[PDB]
Amino acid sequence: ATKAVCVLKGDGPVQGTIHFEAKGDTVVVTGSITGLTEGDHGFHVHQFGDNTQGCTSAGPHFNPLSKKHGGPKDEERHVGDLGNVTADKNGVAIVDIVDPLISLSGEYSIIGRTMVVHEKPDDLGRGGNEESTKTGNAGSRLACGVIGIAK
Ligand SMILES: [Cu+2]
Ligand SMILES: [Zn+2]
Repeated sequence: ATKAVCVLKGDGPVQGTIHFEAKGDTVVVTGSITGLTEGDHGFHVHQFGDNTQGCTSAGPHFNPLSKKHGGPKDEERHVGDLGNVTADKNGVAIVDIVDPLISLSGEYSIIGRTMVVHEKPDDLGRGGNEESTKTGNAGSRLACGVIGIAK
């Protein structure tokens, strides 16, 4: 697969559409999310494409190399760690990310896994407490969707 898509839904007002495209040894992530409180919100690939219990059944951040949490620019990060998206005063975040660790094929493939947007900012592992090194202190899961093959 060279293209993928994900539709984010939740039990509140947050919704969004995320697009993925392979380019060289990277994935280009674009799209938008609406219905958010103003400011930064944690954004990650989670391990399982399982929506039987809402966002809870997606499991933890996708982590096939068994590392601690970080930001996307850090060497020590989970494969799924894509940092923060930023919402404007109208509650809209535009997504614009290029990432070298996620993939659409092979061992680090995110096809069939879950994208999640969170309640609070991701502190990129620099919060100075233990939770920072697991989830970035991003808090509850507001919306999610399974990542699918696109035309
Ligand atoms: Cu997450
Ligand atoms: Zn993480």
